[PDB]
Amino acid sequence: MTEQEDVLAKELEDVNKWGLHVFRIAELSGNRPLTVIMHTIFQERDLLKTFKIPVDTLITYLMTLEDHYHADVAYHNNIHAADVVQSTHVLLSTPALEAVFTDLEILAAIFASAIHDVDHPGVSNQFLINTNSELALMYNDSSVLENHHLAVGFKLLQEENCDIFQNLTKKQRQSLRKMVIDIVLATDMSKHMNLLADLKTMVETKKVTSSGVLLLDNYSDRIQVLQNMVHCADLSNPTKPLQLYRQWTDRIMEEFFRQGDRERERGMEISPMCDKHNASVEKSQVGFIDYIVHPLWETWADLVHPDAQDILDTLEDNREWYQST
Amino acid sequence: MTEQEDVLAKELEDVNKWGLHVFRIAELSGNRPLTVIMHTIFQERDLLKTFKIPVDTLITYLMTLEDHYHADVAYHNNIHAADVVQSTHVLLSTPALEAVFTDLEILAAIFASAIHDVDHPGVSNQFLINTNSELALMYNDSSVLENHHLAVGFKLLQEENCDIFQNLTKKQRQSLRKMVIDIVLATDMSKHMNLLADLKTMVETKKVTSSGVLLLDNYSDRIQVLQNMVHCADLSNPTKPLQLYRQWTDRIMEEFFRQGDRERERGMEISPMCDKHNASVEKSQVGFIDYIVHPLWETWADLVHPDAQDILDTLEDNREWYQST
Ligand SMILES: COc1ccc(Cc2nccc3cc(OC)c(OC)cc23)cc1OC
Ligand SMILES: COc1ccc(Cc2nccc3cc(OC)c(OC)cc23)cc1OC
Ligand SMILES: [Mg+2]
Ligand SMILES: [Mg+2]
Ligand SMILES: [Zn+2]
Ligand SMILES: [Zn+2]
Repeated sequence: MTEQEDVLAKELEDVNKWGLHVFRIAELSGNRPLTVIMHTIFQERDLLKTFKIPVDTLITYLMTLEDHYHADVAYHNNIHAADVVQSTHVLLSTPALEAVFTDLEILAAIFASAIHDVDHPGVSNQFLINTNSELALMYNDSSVLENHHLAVGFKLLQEENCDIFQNLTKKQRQSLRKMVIDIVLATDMSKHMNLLADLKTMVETKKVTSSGVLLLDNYSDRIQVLQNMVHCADLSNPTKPLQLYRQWTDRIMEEFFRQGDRERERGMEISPMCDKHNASVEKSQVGFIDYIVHPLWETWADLVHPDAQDILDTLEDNREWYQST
Repeated sequence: MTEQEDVLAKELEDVNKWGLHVFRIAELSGNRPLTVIMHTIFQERDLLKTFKIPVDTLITYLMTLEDHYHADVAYHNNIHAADVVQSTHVLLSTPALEAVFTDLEILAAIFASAIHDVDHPGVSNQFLINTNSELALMYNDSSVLENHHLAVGFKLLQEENCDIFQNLTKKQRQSLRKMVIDIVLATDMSKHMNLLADLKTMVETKKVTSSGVLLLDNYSDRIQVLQNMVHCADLSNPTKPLQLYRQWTDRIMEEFFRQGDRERERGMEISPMCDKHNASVEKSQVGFIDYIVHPLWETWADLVHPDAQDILDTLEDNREWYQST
């Protein structure tokens, strides 16, 4: 009813490609991008049958997960969530990683992406520490939000008909949890430097087949790749078509400025990039690429050579655009 | 009223010596050893005046802290708490560490010792993980209890007239919290191997004055010593006079067997040393000394040479006693 009419279905076909219009999907789905993109990817990778997950349990979980993301939060919301999911899903399919990961590992990274920012208040760990918040007390000033994201994402499974893992062996369920925790905790931005250093080391001693597919025998190497993958997905805004990048930039500044406002009314030191009266959005983005995003993606490109070549070029293009204006 | 009459005051004079009868103090204080030993040490080190802490706030906090330890728990209770406090307090006074630590650092280690096991349910992290408990969900299967001890110990400050840190500069309060967190998290037994390795390295590159006092210029080295100190205090039962050691052994077995019971009724793999039908208390203690306690204390003795010589001899004596019976 008909084919050109349900535009949602039509847009959901670009799910396998880097540059999917996630905002369009957000709008057409009724501010429910995370649910529809998850279910598409789950069907696309057959995961419902592979792990005997009923569809009406999957739906019920995703609905509640999506609810527990905050709609009124500019950047760290359900859209960004769906963005990172979809981005992970694409990176899971680059040539150099074919058949490398098991269904369970794949499942872990997607689920990890799905929950990785849930219940985000729209302020940084440091703000939660400095304001002596409930959560920073709860988690002793270390990976405060990342810990809370995992707690929320996992607890929601206990909700009325929400256990998407119900029909898994304890061995699987325990392995999955181990992996999901390891990934989400790596999304903490204060770990970025170690992750990158670790990823650089892995590039030097990488093992590839005649085809050019990566050899990762041990869990230790595999989980590290997944950690970096979702971290890259988390920092992928500047690698998307400029049209999307600029909207992601608008949302991150609106959220940053909201924090800096609260920091101002409390008489605290205003956090970098949070002062709207000392703003330089464009120069900030150039810096963000030059010291965070580009060094990361260049190292990711080395690992999957040369699958991330288009991604890397787009980045250096967008870098030049923000340098120009 | 009189001097030989208040036996509590008389026993509280042995506070500065290794081998204080903590059980006697527990009984004479009305099952309130932690409060009375803390207040003695605080007065002994003048800390109330040095940090402008009012006495009736100190009392009110210690009362509530002591309450939040579980009396019905055989080993991980308020007595063990007071034991570890008192043991830390003694180790803080060995020749080789004179004037090494600041009042704030000293305060941190004692407070750390005081709270390090609060609200302990009497089961291990692993049990809390394997039973999918609230806390393991809350803290994502890593340092579960240690995290919870810190949370509880710190939250109780917010209670009606309990803020013992009220009259501290933000700079101090923030430094203290940083230190207290670092210490308590090191009490996690799964970290033992790293702590020991780290301590061994520190022994090799140790710097001492002509007097024979340790030189620790940076925070990095200082906090590491405090971490090991409280960890040693936590594993000091076998270094005490046999009279006390054997009671600590009775309490740890009663608690272990209570867990193994619960594990049995749930149909789980019974944890090492928790099966009362496959028990070998004496042989277990010999092993505990040979692979955990002695390797740790030998390394601690090297660091403070030769201050821990009596401690080390007593250990090897008690080792021989459990080997004999
Ligand atoms: C490790 O370095 C950082 C990493 C992340 C941030 C904050 C942040 N988090 C997630 C997505 C972001 C996305 C951004 O641009 C779209 C951005 O602009 C600088 C900051 C972002 C700040 C950082 O400090 C410069
Ligand atoms: C790192 O190794 C361990 C450390 C601690 C434990 C459990 C434990 N915790 C605190 C105090 C203890 C005190 C004990 O003896 C009094 C004891 O007996 C083996 C076990 C104890 C078990 C361990 O496994 C063998
Ligand atoms: Mg995050
Ligand atoms: Mg403990
Ligand atoms: Zn994110
Ligand atoms: Zn303890």
